[PDB]
Amino acid sequence: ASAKVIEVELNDDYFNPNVITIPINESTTLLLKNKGKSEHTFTIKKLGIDVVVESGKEKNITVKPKSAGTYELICRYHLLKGMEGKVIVK
Amino acid sequence: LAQPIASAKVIEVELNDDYFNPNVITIPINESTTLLLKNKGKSEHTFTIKKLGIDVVVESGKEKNITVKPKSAGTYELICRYHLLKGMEGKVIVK
Ligand SMILES: [Zn+2]
Ligand SMILES: [Zn+2]
Ligand SMILES: [Zn+2]
Ligand SMILES: [Zn+2]
Ligand SMILES: [Zn+2]
Repeated sequence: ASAKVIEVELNDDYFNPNVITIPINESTTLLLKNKGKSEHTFTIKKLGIDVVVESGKEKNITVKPKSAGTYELICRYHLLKGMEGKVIVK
Repeated sequence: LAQPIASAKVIEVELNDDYFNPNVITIPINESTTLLLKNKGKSEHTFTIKKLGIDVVVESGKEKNITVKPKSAGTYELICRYHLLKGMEGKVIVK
């Protein structure tokens, strides 16, 4: 099991990277860094993830997906401006 | 006590990406004013006046009414909680 923390930048108004891959049946720590001037969310509904991150702040979350597939990542505030991504569990 | 339906005056406030229009509104103390909040932007926004205990979230392309009856004169900060740092703020003057 990797000690690697997966880092995701939230900026105005996009995720970087906008595709991430995490291992099935393992705990992965994600470091969510909001480098933008707006509040953003990191939301993966089908994985039960919904995190709000203040501008200039970061949060760690731990995810342990049990089903392989490609899951929708969105920011709830900016979905219509293209702030979405794909989270691949394999 | 009875009055006709929708007697309170209505002030429209536009929420767009990322500003309020108008960004200064004046409302009478100890009277009810209705605020019609219209989100004309592509982002979710809030209409938040912390010192008046107001916090309304409006989804893109939607609208919401809120009626307020402030008890103290002053100038209150209006913000969008998501975009305050992008300049999305205003002033609510109660007099
Ligand atoms: Zn966002
Ligand atoms: Zn998608
Ligand atoms: Zn925004
Ligand atoms: Zn806003
Ligand atoms: Zn101000």
